[PDB]
Amino acid sequence: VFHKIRNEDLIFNESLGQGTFTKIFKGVRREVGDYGQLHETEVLLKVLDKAHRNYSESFFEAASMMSKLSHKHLVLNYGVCFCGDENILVQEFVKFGSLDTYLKKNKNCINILWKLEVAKQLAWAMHFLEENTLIHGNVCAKNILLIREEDRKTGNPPFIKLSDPGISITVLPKDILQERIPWVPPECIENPKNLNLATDKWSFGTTLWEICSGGDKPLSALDSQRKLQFYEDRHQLPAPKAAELANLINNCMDYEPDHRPSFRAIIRDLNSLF
Ligand SMILES: c1nc2c(NC3CCCCC3)nc(Nc3ccc(N4CCOCC4)cc3)nc2[nH]1
Repeated sequence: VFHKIRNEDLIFNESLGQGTFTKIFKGVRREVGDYGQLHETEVLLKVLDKAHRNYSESFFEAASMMSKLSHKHLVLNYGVCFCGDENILVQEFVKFGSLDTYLKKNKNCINILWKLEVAKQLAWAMHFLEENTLIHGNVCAKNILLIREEDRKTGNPPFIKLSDPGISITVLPKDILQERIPWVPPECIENPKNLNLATDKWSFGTTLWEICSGGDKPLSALDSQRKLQFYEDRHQLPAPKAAELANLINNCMDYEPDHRPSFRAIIRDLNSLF
C-alpha cells in the first residue's frame, strides 16, 4: 500500500518529542520528483518500535487507510521505511506545527472568525471521513496541523490539515484512554469496542473547546480518577473563553452517541454563526 522509502534516502535532523508510543523527528528525504528533478524534501518522521507489534500494526493500518482517501484537509503520507528494527512513517512537514501550540504561542490573540474558519475546515474533513465511513478516533488540537497562516492583505484564511489517526484506542491500555478524557467519549471508557463514527463527533466537540480556549487542555487539573467521576456525574465542559461555540460543543459532546449531529449539520451550524 505505502510507497517504500529506503533508509539511505532519509536524514534525521531534529528530535521533536514523543507521541503515543512514537518518537517524532524532523528530517529530509532525497527523492526524484516531477520532471525527474532531484529534491531534498523536508519531512516529518514518526518512529515506532517493531517490538510493539500490535501497536505498530494498528498505527500503520490507520495511516494507510486514511491515505487511500486523498483530500485537501488530510495530511500527506509519502511512504514508510521498514528501517530494520523500526517502522517509520514519512509525512509532509507542516510549516507552523500543531494548532494547540500555535494558539498558545500567539497568546490567544486570535479572533473568533479565525477560529470559525478552522472549525469549518475540520468539519469538512470530518464530513468527508463520515461519508467514507472511516473512523479517525483521535481528533484533537494536537492533531490539527497549520499549513498556512491567515493573510489579511489577500483575505486568505488560515488553512489546516488533520493528522494521521495513530494507534487505535481499541488496542491502547485503559490507563491511556482515561488520561485522554474528555477526548475519548464516555462509551469508549465503558468499552473500547464502542468505537464508532459517533466517537469522532464527541472528540470534535472537545477539539472545538481547545480552539476556543486558546489551546488550553480541558480538565487538565483533574487526575484520571476525577476524570472518571466527571463522566460518572455526566458533567459538561465549561463554556470556553470564546463562548460563541459553547452550544455546538455541548451538542457534539452528547452522552447519547446516537444523538450527536452529522458533520453536515455541524457545518450548517458553523455557517449560521455570523
Ligand atoms: C505531520 N505531523 C506534523 C507535526 N506534528 C507535531 C510534532 C511535534 C509534536 C506535536 C505534533 N509537526 C509538523 N511540523 C512542525 C512545524 C513547526 C514546529 N515548531 C513551531 C514553532 O514552535 C516550535 C515547534 C513543530 C512541528 N509537521 C507535521 N506533519
